[PDB]
Amino acid sequence: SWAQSRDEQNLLQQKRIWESPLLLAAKDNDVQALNKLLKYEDCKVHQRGAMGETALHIAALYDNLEAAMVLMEAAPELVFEPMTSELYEGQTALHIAVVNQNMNLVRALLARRASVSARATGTAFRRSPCNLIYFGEHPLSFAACVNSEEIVRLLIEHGADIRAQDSLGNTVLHILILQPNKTFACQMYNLLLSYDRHGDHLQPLDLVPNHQGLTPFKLAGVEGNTVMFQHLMQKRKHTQWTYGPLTSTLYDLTEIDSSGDEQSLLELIITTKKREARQILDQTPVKELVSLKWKRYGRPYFCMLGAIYLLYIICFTMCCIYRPLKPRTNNRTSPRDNTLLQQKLLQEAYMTPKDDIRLVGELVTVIGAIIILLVEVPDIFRMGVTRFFGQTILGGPFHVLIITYAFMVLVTMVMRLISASGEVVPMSFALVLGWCNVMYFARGFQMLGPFTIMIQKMIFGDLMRFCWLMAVVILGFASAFYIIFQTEDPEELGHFYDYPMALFSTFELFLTIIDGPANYNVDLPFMYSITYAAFAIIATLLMLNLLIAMMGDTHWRVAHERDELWRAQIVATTVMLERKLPRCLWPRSGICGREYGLGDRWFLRVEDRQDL
Amino acid sequence: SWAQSRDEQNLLQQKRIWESPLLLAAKDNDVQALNKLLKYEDCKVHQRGAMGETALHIAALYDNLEAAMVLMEAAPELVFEPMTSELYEGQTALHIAVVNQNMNLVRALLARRASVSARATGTAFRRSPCNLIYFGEHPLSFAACVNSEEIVRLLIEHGADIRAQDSLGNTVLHILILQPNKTFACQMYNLLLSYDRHGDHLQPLDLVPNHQGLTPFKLAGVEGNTVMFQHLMQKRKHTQWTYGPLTSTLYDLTEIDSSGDEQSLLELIITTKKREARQILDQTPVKELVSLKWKRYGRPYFCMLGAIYLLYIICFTMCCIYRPLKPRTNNRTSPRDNTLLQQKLLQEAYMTPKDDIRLVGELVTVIGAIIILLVEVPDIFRMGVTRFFGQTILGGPFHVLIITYAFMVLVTMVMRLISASGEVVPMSFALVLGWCNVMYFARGFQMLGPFTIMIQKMIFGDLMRFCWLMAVVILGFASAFYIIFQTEDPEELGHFYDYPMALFSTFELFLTIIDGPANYNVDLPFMYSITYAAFAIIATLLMLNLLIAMMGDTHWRVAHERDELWRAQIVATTVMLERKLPRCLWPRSGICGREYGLGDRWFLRVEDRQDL
Ligand SMILES: O=c1ccc(CN2CCN([C@H]3CC[C@@](O)(c4cccc(C(F)(F)F)c4)CC3)CC2)c[nH]1
Ligand SMILES: O=c1ccc(CN2CCN([C@H]3CC[C@@](O)(c4cccc(C(F)(F)F)c4)CC3)CC2)c[nH]1
Ligand SMILES: O=c1ccc(CN2CCN([C@H]3CC[C@@](O)(c4cccc(C(F)(F)F)c4)CC3)CC2)c[nH]1
Ligand SMILES: [Ca+2]
Repeated sequence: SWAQSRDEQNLLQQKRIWESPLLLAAKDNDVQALNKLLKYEDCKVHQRGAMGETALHIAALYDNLEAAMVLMEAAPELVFEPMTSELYEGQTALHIAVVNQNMNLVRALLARRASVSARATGTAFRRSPCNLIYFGEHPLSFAACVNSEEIVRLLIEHGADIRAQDSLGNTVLHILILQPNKTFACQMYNLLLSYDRHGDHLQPLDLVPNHQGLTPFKLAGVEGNTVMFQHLMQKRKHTQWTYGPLTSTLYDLTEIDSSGDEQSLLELIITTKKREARQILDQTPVKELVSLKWKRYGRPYFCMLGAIYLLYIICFTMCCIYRPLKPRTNNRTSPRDNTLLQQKLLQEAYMTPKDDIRLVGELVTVIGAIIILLVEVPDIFRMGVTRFFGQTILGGPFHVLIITYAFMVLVTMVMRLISASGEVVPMSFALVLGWCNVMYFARGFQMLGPFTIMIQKMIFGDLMRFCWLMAVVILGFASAFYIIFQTEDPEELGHFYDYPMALFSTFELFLTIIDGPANYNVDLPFMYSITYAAFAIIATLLMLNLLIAMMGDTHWRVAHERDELWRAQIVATTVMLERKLPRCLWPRSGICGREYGLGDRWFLRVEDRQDL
Repeated sequence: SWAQSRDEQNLLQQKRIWESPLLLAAKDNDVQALNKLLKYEDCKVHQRGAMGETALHIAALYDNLEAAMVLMEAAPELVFEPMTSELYEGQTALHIAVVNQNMNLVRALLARRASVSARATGTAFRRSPCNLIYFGEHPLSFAACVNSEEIVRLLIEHGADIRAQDSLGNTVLHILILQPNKTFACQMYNLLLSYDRHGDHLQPLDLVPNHQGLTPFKLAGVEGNTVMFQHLMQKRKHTQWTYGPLTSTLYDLTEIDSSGDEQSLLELIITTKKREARQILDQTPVKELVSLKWKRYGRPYFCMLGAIYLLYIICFTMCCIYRPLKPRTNNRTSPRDNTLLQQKLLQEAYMTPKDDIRLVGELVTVIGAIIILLVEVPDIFRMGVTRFFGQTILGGPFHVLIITYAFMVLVTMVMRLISASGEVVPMSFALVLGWCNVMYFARGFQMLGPFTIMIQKMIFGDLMRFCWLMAVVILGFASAFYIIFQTEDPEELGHFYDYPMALFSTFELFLTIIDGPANYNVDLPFMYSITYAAFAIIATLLMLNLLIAMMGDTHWRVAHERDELWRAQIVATTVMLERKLPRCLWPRSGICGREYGLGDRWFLRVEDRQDL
């Protein structure tokens, strides 16, 4: 958060140029002074600017062709001297004129034995939202981003190497994927692949990995580059037989499927959270693969885990409602009419000839709680500890919720074995978080799927937009009613005797789920009737109806994210089950190879009407 | 509200022209009669019209070129005689033909030694919504508004002065800012500045103030002239270094910032209430200045005042709920079962070894109530007494609400020191208006900011559209139920015994926050069951559901004013805090001068991708 140090360096650049006389003469076409300043005075050859540059840079930066040519004749050594500051490090004079994208200077600058393999690092060239650009490092890539393809044929002639990575790791092909000018950068991608004379007996320049470990085809998948993803597909598929308006292709599918030992394409589209990245699930190779792996091979394995889970909690609620109880002995009721306990649960009463079935009842549900923690907790020691806060948009808060369920059921084993007294406090949390976690199996069924991803967008966002302003009005008005019934016997209107209940009975009246305090035999204090009518004119006629105004306004301008988030949620179920189920189940989708003269990669086909 | 006197004068103008024969001959091209009427008769040279005009005016008003030329030859003195009425005062014959915007008369009228410095005052030329025009006063400005630029080069040749103000104070440059024809009046603004040969060793004709104290650049800011605000910015900025698609400018910022001793641009955009004026907060110099002064330097100073205020009311509610009480002695209960008081608060009981902490409790909250009135009440003796009713749309009703809070807490000091009896009546107002005034700190946080400016648009407007028709149905039906339970013992159905409660129990049933009167052991009067079912068919199924129909219809057609009013509300917090905080805090945003050869004004920079 110190961009002011970057803002200081730019404004220091002018004042240094205003100081020296020939840098002003390099800023403009003051070529009359360039004949004088080098012939008459001395030693003004190697002084630097504010960010450590030469007069050759400044004439290159403000595209002054006439002044740059005289300075090269004066001392043909300034091309070898790069910039030296920490923002612009190593950036030579060739790099400046190529970004200006229309120069005949590069034919005159490379004529004086200029270098093409200069290392242009620095902090204004690495990928970050602080910069507005990402040009890579090499001048081959500098021409590749501004789309001056006349320069590229002239720069590749003098020894420019294609396969050149950088300090971040990506190649020249990867820079073309990451541009906002998507439309006619695709026409340049045909050129950079075409200047590949030999494959160097290794990977043929389209499969090179970076340090972050991606191919250029996969990198189109993560950043959501839709239009470039189509032209990359054109090398993979090949048509088989055309028959009038009916045609039939055969997609390659060696890289868009999870068959492997490491990352795939369907793994990374779910893992990223870019809004544009989840539109590749609508194009023709990916949609056919995910729907063939879900109408079969995925859905009866999803409802087999459906019915096993529903027969877990029903064998748990039946274990819950039969708690071992007795009458309340040896603790006879000391306060009068203010305690109403009469059970005081058992501790050593699993020796009874009915209770042997309930011993099975805990033994079933506590074996499953071991299996829950041994199927999710080993996914945050192999994976990072922030991925539970990382997949939270798509399929995330249920993985928080199932961990907390099994941690509560293990508490009630600890307390009952040690014979504790307070017992229903975790066991009531272990029965809401059970039955509200069968909510997770609503993403499978359509007509129940855009109604779970809607309420996830609503319990965050809009209701947290309201629960503050709900807990600001009621937190005050409860303190207004608790003053006003200090002068009142709680035998009538017992809604306010303790401030811990007055804060409750205001919240329970704010939603109109109590009637409202009225006795009608005795009178009321006079200030009550005014400040309660000011509550109703806020609570039931302004503040609560403004939910339905916001529920009805949100629910149609996320009605297109709704039906798309369900499609991305069906894939996070698809990739997760294939990774955890073994290999006898889930045969790999598609027809295999090494039988029909194709190779070892396994294919898929799709056919469609051309529509003429 | 007497436009009929203005309507009378226009219709009197025709009948006077119908009377005299040569004014009809001036109304048309009756030039045959003009050869006769001046040669044959006498003395018809100086008679006036209804609004005091000559025959030269009438031939100029209906653009009759032939009749105007003969009348100038007859007596070359009529050009010096202006109009003389109270509507059209001093308006000479040159002024009429210039408004018609296409005349060669002005070359023939200025040929006879016409004056250019005529003072055209009057009540139809000053800026008001009664007029439909605002032309200024000088004929240089008359040509400047109708955009006849061929006249302007011909009128400036004969001695027209540019720097000429009027009775309101504004200049010729200011008239071009206030036109509805915004698009190609900008192309005329280049001409009027270009005829400035010398700067007169003073301000160079672009910084002149009026009597209301504005520059032409600021006057574009107040009236919301968006397209003219762009071309005015073009003289202030100057580019620094262009680098491919990345460019980097340096805005001037000596006039769009509150650094001074008086008004600035950001002061006046909030103060005006013009709907178009709050769109200048989206253009590139103003948005970058307000967001840099809010991500830093403004937001932790806004939440430092956040947490200090929340630890004020919690140290006040804790002071509230511990009121000094006792049992109700010496006033034993005289009415039976109709009074239920048993406390009767203390008056001289701050001498007790627990109560010394609560003496700190009042002493904290009553020092702050002095500080509230000594930080807001001196903003309506220096400023006007109508600005609390003047900033009410943007950041206004909270400044009403914080004054009323501190005035109520000072009441409960007066009553407790004088040992009064009625005590909870202002102290309950001092606890709703406390906790509902921490609502004011919801404009700072996004996702809580379009939900406070929404409810301000709703407690006014739509709920005052409904609270009348709510208090017309219930005011009658309560009088219908209070008749019908005159014949009823209040021991059962005690919802109606006094008309002050029947008016309450109808309002509390109109929102369905009581059940509804039913006993079901004894019967009811028969007319009750009909006229109460006619209440429910209005109160819960027609009249109250029509809120949600209006809440759901308002909340999407102010959904663009919603997210814009929040941006203007963040600026009224920004300008206000910088004006009241001292100078060691809030350093002025941007890089300073007198170090880099620029001057003494302090600059800002911004850079953006050109997008080619
Ligand atoms: O004392 C209590 C009683 C009940 C609780 C229950 N929690 C835990 C779970 N959440 C509820 C709310 C709605 C629920 O469908 C849900 C949770 C998370 C995500 C979703 C989603 F919308 F994504 F499906 C739904 C379950 C129970 C919130 C309160 C806590 N503490
Ligand atoms: O090109 C266009 C674009 C937009 C349009 C008009 N919209 C905008 C309004 N929409 C909906 C918005 C919400 C709406 O259900 C609703 C109104 C009031 C109350 C509710 C409820 F209370 F039920 F939530 C819903 C009406 C129209 C329909 C299309 C026409 N033509
Ligand atoms: O006896 C009583 C008891 C309580 C009251 C409360 N008033 C005073 C303050 N306003 C309420 C309504 C909603 C509230 O957020 C608000 C007020 C003003 C402006 C806004 C805004 F929308 F601008 F934030 C909100 C505060 C309490 C109206 C009624 C009056 N009289
Ligand atoms: Ca109800």
